[PDB]
Amino acid sequence: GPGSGFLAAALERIEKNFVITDPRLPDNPIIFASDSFLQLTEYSREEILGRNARFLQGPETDRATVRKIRDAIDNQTEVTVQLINYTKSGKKFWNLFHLQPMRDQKGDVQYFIGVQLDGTEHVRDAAEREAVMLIKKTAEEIDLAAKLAALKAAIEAIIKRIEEAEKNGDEDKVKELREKLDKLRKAYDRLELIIR
Ligand SMILES: Cc1cc2nc3c(=O)[nH]c(=O)nc-3n(C[C@H](O)[C@H](O)[C@H](O)COP(=O)(O)O)c2cc1C
Ligand SMILES: [Mg+2]
Repeated sequence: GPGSGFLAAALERIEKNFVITDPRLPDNPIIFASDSFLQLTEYSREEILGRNARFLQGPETDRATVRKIRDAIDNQTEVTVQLINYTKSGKKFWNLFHLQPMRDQKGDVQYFIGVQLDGTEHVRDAAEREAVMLIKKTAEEIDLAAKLAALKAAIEAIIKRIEEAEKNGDEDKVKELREKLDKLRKAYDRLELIIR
């Protein structure tokens, strides 16, 4: 899956509410969801994976706030908003939501990270600004962990290609691919140390 590197393994036990979406697939589906997200929303992983996150919206959701998310995704920018969402039971909650693109080493947007902080009320003022700093710091910790997981998945994918080329006696291909593997390994090791 698009989530096999996680991300799932790298991501889902982080005790934060988040999803990862893949904007390079139809309708930017959720490809990973944290265990905590499923408990918040009360949906199962199988109900959520492969669907767009908009299912959380309902009758009182501010459509102009939703458009600010829409525009940030289209523009590939971060955004922080607060909007009304509903659990599977129809329980209303306020979702203080932070989106940010996750880039690969070339700077291209590979995934979106979305971090939720649920509450009973629309927060403002110092309470809001603090909650925003929590979810931004959480998003940064997910971004680095997910980037490391994506380098590990790239290393596994190139080792498969190297073995295929070795089986086929494709030695110019082996040479090319082993140089790429050496750069991926260096990148992986560098980022591993930073977050160690
Ligand atoms: C990473 C990510 C997570 C999202 N999480 C939520 C969420 O928690 N609640 C929500 O109402 N929308 C969420 N969305 C927003 C919707 O998926 C969608 O982008 C929004 O409704 C605007 O597009 P639409 O007008 O086509 O629905 C998320 C989007 C992304 C990319
Ligand atoms: Mg979308």
